[PDB]
Amino acid sequence: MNQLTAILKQHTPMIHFQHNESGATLRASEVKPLLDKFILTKLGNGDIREGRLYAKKNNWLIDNEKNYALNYKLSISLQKKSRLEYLITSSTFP
RNA sequence: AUUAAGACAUUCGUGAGUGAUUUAUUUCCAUGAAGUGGCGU
Repeated sequence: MNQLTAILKQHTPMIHFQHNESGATLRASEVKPLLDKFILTKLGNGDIREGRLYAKKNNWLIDNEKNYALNYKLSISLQKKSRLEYLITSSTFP
């Protein structure tokens, strides 16, 4: 298969700077680089360089010389648009 | 006065007719709006 369509659960609230949109959800700008780093670390059995050579051999890298990025497309969309919005501070107030 | 004399290689005639500088090509690739709390044991 060429597509992975995962449904994920929220356990603790996310602090979001672009909250003014009702479609605000997980930003793949954080997920994709960290997921690439994690995937390559697992590929090399704990070593990032070995995983990079692994992805280099299997042609999974966008670039084989410069960066850590893997070739796939990440999309995160809200199914139901209802949001529970929290105020987060350091002290307790009435 | 002599196998001599006389006679513009000249007249007319469009370098013209037909014809896309067009076809193909992602302004894209990488990238965390994030980090930290401090003060009177």
